Amino acid sequence: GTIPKPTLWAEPDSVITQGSPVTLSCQGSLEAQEYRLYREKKSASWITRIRPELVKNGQFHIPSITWEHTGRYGCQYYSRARWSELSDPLVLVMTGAYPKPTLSAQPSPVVTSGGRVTLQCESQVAFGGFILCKEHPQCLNSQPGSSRAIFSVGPVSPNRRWSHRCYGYDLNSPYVWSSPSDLLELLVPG
Ligand SMILES: [Cl-]
Repeated sequence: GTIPKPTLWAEPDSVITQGSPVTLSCQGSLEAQEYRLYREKKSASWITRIRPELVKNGQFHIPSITWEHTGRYGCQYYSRARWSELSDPLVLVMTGAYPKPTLSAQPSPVVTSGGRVTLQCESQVAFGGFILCKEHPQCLNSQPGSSRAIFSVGPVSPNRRWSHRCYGYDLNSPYVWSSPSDLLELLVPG
């Protein structure tokens, strides 16, 4: 016999500026007796149980997010004399840990019809990698380390907003990102 899989949710979001609060809540059944929350920094590595003293009836409130908190979380609860399966994973990212890079389009944010545009994400300090996000933002990463990364984007549709930001990060902390670049809006004429 099984008990329902729990849900793990983050409030206010899964992506949090350094030093800002976030609450991770494991939702078990209403009869849940005990909870275990876990964090993984990378795949097929250690699994850390969040210390029980940090968690109150399944709620891990983080008043001020730090490097240590980032990573992939999962949880389980105990009911009817068994531990549940693990929740679906939740990824917690901290932004704002480095100065923001600059994101620019070449030759310009106006894309040729049917074509693509060259984007440059540039930083004053070298990063292990860069991230391009299109605004639930969808993000891709590229190697530069070095101080800039080049991204191709397109084709761009005439009827849709096409808004991008970029971040830098280091390879040994892939869930800790810079402050985001300013927004870049691409468009095609018409
Ligand atoms: Cl912790």
